[PDB]
Amino acid sequence: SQFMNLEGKVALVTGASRGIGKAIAELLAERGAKVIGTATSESGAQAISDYLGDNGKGMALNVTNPESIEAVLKAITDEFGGVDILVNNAGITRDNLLMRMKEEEWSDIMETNLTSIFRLSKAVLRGMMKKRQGRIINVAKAGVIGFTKSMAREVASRGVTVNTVAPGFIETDMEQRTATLAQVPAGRLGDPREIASAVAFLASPEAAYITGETLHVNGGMY
Amino acid sequence: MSQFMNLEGKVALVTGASRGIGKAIAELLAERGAKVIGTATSESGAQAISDYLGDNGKGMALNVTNPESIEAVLKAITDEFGGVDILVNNAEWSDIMETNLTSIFRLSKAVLRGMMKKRQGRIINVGSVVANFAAAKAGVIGFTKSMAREVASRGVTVNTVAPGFIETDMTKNDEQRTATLAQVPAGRLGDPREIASAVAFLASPEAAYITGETLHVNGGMY
Amino acid sequence: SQFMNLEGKVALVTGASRGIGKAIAELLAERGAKVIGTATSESGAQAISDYLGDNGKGMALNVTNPESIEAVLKAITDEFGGVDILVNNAGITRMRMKEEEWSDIMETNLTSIFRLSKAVLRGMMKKRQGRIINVGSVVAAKAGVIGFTKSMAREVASRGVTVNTVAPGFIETDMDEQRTATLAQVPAGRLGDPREIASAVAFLASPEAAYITGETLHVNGGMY
Amino acid sequence: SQFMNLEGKVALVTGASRGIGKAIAELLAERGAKVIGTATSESGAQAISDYLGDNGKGMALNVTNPESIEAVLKAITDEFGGVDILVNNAWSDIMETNLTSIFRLSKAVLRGMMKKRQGRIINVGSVVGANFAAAKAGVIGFTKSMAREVASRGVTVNTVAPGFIETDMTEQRTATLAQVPAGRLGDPREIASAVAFLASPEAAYITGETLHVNGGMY
Repeated sequence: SQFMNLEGKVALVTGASRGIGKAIAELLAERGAKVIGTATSESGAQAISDYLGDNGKGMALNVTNPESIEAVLKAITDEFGGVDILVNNAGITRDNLLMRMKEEEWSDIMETNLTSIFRLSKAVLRGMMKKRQGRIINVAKAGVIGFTKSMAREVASRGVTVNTVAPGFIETDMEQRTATLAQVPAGRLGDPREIASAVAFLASPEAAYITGETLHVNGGMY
Repeated sequence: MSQFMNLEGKVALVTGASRGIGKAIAELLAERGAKVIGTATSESGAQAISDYLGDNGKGMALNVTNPESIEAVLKAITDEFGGVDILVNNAEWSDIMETNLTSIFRLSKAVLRGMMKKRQGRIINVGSVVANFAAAKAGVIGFTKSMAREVASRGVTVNTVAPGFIETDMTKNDEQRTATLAQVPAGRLGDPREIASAVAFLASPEAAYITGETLHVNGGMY
Repeated sequence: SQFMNLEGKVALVTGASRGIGKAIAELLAERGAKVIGTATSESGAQAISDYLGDNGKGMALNVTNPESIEAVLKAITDEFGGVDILVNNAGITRMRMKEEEWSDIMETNLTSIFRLSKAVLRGMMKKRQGRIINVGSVVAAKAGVIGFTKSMAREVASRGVTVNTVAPGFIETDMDEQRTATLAQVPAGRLGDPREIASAVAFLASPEAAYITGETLHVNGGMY
Repeated sequence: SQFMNLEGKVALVTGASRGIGKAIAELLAERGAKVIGTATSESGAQAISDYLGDNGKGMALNVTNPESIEAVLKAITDEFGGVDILVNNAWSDIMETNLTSIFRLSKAVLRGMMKKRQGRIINVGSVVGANFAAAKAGVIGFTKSMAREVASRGVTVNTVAPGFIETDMTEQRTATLAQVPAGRLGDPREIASAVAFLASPEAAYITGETLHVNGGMY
């Protein structure tokens, strides 16, 4: 039906090889989007191509490298058209033990988690604003929420919305679980499909009047 | 049609459903398969709701300020349709406190015993459309978050949808219109269908891990 | 010195008989404010008068009652001048409960804030000078406090009045080894002291905080 | 009095030669801190020495250079003691480089503070006057991550986020002002007040926070 229909929309999903990212790309495809997901390797890309099938493809992308970003977007633009939906989900959620890390390892954690969001968002934004139509959904640092709301204010008048989905404890591959559960009023972990549901809602034409929002999907955790 | 955002088999009670935001909510819930009972203050209100719902539901007269009306309306619903699965509360200091805040609490409390026994329920409080406006919203939000914490573990979510400037009769002068619009980064009024979309998202099985949330549908306004 | 000096400022602190409220009132007085704290009873009021001494007094106030509010403010205005600083701290930190008990919890926790803030605001805005500081609960249902603060801040900013929230975490109040359970949630690894909530409030109440409004200042050991 | 008293505290304030940075260093000195401010040149350093007088001194520091950082800190440690308060003040390259200095300086002073169970790190965002959102987002992210990691050892890490402050950068004045609900620019002394509050013993239970000093702007 016409309800939450993404047919004719080109969606780029970063970090799409498993868990939350793969749920997002699959659901966006189920709702009619043409989906391009990314992984850090070619076998990651290929696996994304496998599960998307005719609904999209995978591409290898290093979020920290402006050359990779520029090439990946050219490839997308040539084959599919300008990006209409951008889901920034790439992140190395890798034991931030800041005090003990080397400066170059710390540069990489920041470029991957934060700077990449800015770079990707900036690159797709020109097209969306020219079109008067776009969705950027950021799924890293707590600076993400600030960046979302600042960018949302700036681009709202040109038909582009910018929103954050903030997950709680989601069941990924990563006992002492009962310890975690006690912090969640719903008393259970989230399913990655429930983050994807939120993202997909925000990506729809029906969410055109929601921008600058943080959608918490966390079992009541606040 | 599909299993996505499917409310088939769900009984929804929508208060204040005779026009605008309330009627958009009830219609969309019906489109997605819900059995919808909307309410108005009069029997001709009720009858007009019956008219537009058709086989997908009915209208009933309800005075939210009266515990006797509330108890009768729910008995009638329970007998004919089953227990309520989805409740949409849509409707100076005395006005705010007593009328709004108390009715919401009473209705929510009455449907909650069933939902918690079932381990399944949705309560969605819709704030009013943009002195005491900030106070009325503060109150609804405080009730949402307190009640969400208490019932989350028993499979019931409680959320607020906070509208900005939505196009209704009240908002329809030219000086004053263009004055309002300037405060909205999206540069246009909201459509009642967009408040309905948000409510229906929160009412779905897919939104099971969202509770205690305020979903602003306001073109970036706050 | 001239730094964080509240001399010549009339400060009304609700719920000032103990803990957070009394620390706020004492510190405001230390920094030169003329402080009126409130309790629900006259013996509450008298005890507040005792610990304030020459720096202020206690008055009986029921925050849920528009008559009590109007009387308490008249009494303050006549004797001290218009209120310059308002600390909304009153709150009963005590559900399938009866609906009238629930009405009371909301009127006392939230509606009172709106009523007191509104009452003192005419004077402050005429003066182009005022501080309203809402102190959130330490433990709920005050969650609307942050929204109200920000809406109200936007509206009155241009007339020289700031409106801010101080949001406490786990503070050591009157309040076993179920304590270690609480502590585990706090990255600083200890409870807050009521003097630390008071330090925050007094900062926000100073002339130096004139350009901060619409803020929530979390005093919670890193908790969120 | 004992209220907001920084006596016996050693404060390092980067970019301290003018505006916000100079207001921060002067206020910290007023409240009793022994203050070391920094500039990019030796004449910057000397001008900081001039206005601090007996309350501190200026040193030349290049924040982008690990050798300068290590030398400046040794010199400070030898003469004054470990740094108790650190105020980090004053497009892809600009963000990587500025964010990197903050991390390096903070990391260098942190070993001492955590051994002491006492420290304040206050990161001051740049003044509003696009990529600006990116630079702020980064400082805020670093603040909150680092704050979580060191909180248990008595150190707090906080951001002060200024709006439109009256400085040299700041007829289009009126254009800017319209965006500020308070209807006026901030004074650098008001950013300094905020920093000094966060640097006090009284703010020991505030960490991971962004304190906006912006006339209601957000």
